[PDB]
Amino acid sequence: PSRQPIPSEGLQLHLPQVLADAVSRLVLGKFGDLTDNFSSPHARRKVLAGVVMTTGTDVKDAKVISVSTGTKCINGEYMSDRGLALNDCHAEIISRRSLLRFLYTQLELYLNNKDDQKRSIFQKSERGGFRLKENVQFHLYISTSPCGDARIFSPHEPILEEPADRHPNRKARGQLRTKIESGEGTIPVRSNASIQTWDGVLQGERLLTMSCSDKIARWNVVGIQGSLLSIFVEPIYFSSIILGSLYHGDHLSRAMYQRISNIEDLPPLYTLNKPLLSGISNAEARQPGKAPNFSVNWTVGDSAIEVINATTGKDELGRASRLCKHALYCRWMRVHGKVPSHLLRSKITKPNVYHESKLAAKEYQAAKARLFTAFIKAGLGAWVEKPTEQDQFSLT
Amino acid sequence: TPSRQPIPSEGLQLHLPQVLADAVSRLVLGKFGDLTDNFSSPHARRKVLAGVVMTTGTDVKDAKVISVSTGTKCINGEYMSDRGLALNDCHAEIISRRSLLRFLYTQLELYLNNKDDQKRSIFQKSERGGFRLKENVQFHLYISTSPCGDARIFSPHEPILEEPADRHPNRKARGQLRTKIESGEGTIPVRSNASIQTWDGVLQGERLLTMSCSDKIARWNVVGIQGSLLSIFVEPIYFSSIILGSLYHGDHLSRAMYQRISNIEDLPPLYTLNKPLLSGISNAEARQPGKAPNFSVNWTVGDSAIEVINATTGKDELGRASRLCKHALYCRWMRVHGKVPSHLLRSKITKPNVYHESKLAAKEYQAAKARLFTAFIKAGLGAWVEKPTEQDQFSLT
RNA sequence: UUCCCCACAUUGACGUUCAGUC
RNA sequence: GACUGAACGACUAAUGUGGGGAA
Ligand SMILES: O=P(O)(O)O[C@H]1[C@H](OP(=O)(O)O)[C@@H](OP(=O)(O)O)[C@H](OP(=O)(O)O)[C@@H](OP(=O)(O)O)[C@H]1OP(=O)(O)O
Ligand SMILES: O=P(O)(O)O[C@H]1[C@H](OP(=O)(O)O)[C@@H](OP(=O)(O)O)[C@H](OP(=O)(O)O)[C@@H](OP(=O)(O)O)[C@H]1OP(=O)(O)O
Ligand SMILES: [Zn+2]
Ligand SMILES: [Zn+2]
Repeated sequence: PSRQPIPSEGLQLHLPQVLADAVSRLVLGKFGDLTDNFSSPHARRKVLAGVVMTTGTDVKDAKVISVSTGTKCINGEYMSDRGLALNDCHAEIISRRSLLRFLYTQLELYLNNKDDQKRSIFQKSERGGFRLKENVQFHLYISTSPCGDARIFSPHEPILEEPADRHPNRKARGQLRTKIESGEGTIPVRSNASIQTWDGVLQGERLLTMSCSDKIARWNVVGIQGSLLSIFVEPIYFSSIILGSLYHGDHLSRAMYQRISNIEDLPPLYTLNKPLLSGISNAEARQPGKAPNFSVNWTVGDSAIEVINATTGKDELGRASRLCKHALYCRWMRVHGKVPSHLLRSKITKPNVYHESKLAAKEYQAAKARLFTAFIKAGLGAWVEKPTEQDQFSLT
Repeated sequence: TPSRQPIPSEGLQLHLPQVLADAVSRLVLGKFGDLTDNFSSPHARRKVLAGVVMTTGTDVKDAKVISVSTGTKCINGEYMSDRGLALNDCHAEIISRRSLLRFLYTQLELYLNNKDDQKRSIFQKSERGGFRLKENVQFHLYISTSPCGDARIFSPHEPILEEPADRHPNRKARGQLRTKIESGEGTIPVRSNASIQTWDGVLQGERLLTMSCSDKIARWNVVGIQGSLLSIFVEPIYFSSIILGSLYHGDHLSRAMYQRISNIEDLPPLYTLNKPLLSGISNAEARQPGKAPNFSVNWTVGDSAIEVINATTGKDELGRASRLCKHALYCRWMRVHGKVPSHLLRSKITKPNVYHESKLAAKEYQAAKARLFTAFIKAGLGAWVEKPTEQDQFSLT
């Protein structure tokens, strides 16, 4: 009973185990193609993640959208005030950023010519802005349970026998947790007071990054498109979360949504999303050797993968990633001009510095507050953000 | 890196920048060792180390380590003292300056203690009145990392967006005033539309605001390191040098220390915007991530051992007041004020014998303070935050 | 069930050494 | 120098199991 798939909604559109095994095969497969059958230099991974899109029930109408690896976060000294760094390179966190490029691309594809609109996954929304066509779903694959609430208790395979949580009501369950710089495990936020500072970090204060478990729970409320893309499009959710290993149904479902079911007063179109949760039929084996300092990423359409030094947030020659704040902002800005102002979901105008533009997404920003509040009232801690200095930059 | 190179001073150049830096860097750290049974003591665990070195002449070994201190945290708001027994700010460099104040009081006492001792005192009578420094004495500030606040806000693994010298095509003006956040080693900008702190208000739990060291040192580079009370006896003293053991970026530091308020006008006589020598050291400390110790060490030449203060409370572990608190400093000043004949005061002892009122006796210093506050507002850099006026109304014995 | 105490385990940095690539 | 791959040591602050308690 512990390691069994957890169905999603009220009308069931795919077979659970078939999908899980499908997306694990597809992503792990496409990761093979990118690495000349795992023989490549940067093919050594510790954790693998990816996003799969589906257009319909035919499980060969599936497309691998993104593939990524990584287990590390940026060093404190290497934070970039020009937004050129990858602050978090845990596999699944990167696949979401990889997904963002594909969404921007799809927006670009729509506003190119009327003949190309039919090829784009987006369409106009009666409410203003853009929405997905009625049959598009996205699915998250992680080769292992996400760090934090889904993985911290029992980081090892269940021994089945439905070895449910013998102590499900400890204060420590459902707690928000942060990756800590220069230390292992993931730690509660309560016991580590909040509000980070730029200079505080530069001095030696350990950089705190939210756990992947908490980040996805977040994706299950404000959606995966994030603030900037939410100005163009309506909130998008993962339909499924598939784990290639370390699956504990009870733990993952708490961490992914159950713990914030107290959330109220979400803005229109926003909701607490409860995706399909599942392990795969043949769980992945634990990967050999020391864990690599680099984090790989790819998005469908790309000619090559990108290899990032997780320590620094840049590549080997010190170049900014295609996934960093500064690039994503550039894509956003380029599309913002190609989109007519009667077609925006939010018409509030702000200067063109990063933090300020994110603030134009009032509803998304609102949803976030409902989310932070949910965790707090549940006694699960206050969310921890990067120093406010991190997002104060323009496009040169 | 053009970025990691010394910026010579607009003061007196008596030593070579780089020889001097490595000199005071090596001494303070050496003297911090001696105080801690060679770094083996419990209290040798620091995050930040600071110190003051004095020089008497051009020979670069005629130096004396005057003060040594450690600390990265501030008092908790709830724990402030209405009788001035608490140390509101225990940051390494802030603490070094207060210890230096003690060295200043001792040297004044030394002068008016014995006629023979006057030749041993760093002070001399001044023709303009009161006391002034001997014609070659300089003080040098060492900090093991760039001071918190504006001087530290930047990416140390990226080139500088050199401000295009032709009206920022967007908008700019960095250098904004920033405040230490209570229960943290860090800093946040000041609300450009803010409130003012109140005594009963903070004590309940409202944010205590203490200005960042970057903003404090800039203040030292205008009104001097001697503070208000001591300016009644002696003339303004400035650091000739500021040496950094890490996170040194010349253009950033020069900004935070003086360049951002170069718009300063109508300073009183003897007061000026001091532009000291800025420099890093050759073998920089590496960033050591981990907890910042909750305690603050301090020492002043003449002392037998160090004093250790709980930064959160501003007192020591047994709740005894530090030698650096307002009340202690007042005790030293009052001792001197009676030993000094009234024609020799730089301002007339007019006002009553409560702390705040005596600070107002320093008219030229107070004036200097106001021009400084005004420099920051007109520069579009935020308004300075002063503690509620209750902090400073208390008396002695 | 929850917490406490003690013991034993589990899970990103640092240092030492060894092997290679540009 | 940077990156890469194996060994050993020592840190990190949560978390697990057990024994004993407690509500
Ligand atoms: O995918 P991630 O690596 O976790 O990045 C996110 C993302 O920031 P960027 O897209 O700008 O990198 C969030 O932005 P949204 O698009 O979700 O709005 C931002 O959220 P805020 O808007 O709340 O700043 C959050 O940062 P924070 O730590 O401040 O929540 C930050 O995650 P990291 O900073 O942990 O990478
Ligand atoms: O070394 P610091 O901890 O920064 O102390 C200073 C110092 O006060 P004390 O010497 O009495 O401790 C200033 O005094 P002067 O420079 O005038 O001698 C004072 O400024 P004012 O006395 O002019 O108000 C200021 O306090 P404020 O917060 O009011 O600026 C205060 O700084 P802290 O309050 O951070 O100690
Ligand atoms: Zn993770
Ligand atoms: Zn400071």
